[PDB]
Amino acid sequence: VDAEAVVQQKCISCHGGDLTGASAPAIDKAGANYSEEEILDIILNGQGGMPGGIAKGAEAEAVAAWLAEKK
Ligand code: HEC
Repeated sequence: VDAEAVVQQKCISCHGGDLTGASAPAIDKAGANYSEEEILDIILNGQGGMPGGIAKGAEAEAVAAWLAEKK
């Protein structure tokens, strides 16, 4: 699953187009701040106001890895 496409259609909804942090904090650099493990769990689980489980399996895996790679 195209990680950037996922993020660019599942996360930008709150994080904003560039993931610079609109209705949610900036995660374009979340790969710098946190590791794929952390991010993966957060995608699967949630964070604060984030519903979580927005992406799962290959979706969330691809997301987290790509996010780690975004850094
Ligand atoms: C709006 C309903 C959200 C969607 C859709 C996604 N996220 Fe999110 N995320 C959101 C918020 C508001 C927060 C922080 C808590 C708060 O209430 O302010 C987050 C947090 C994350 C984090 C951690 C960032 C941090 O806590 O500093 C990550 C790594 C993250 N979110 C990733 C992420 C991805 C990749 C999503 C799409 C699969 C996604 N989020 C959707 C709000 C929302």
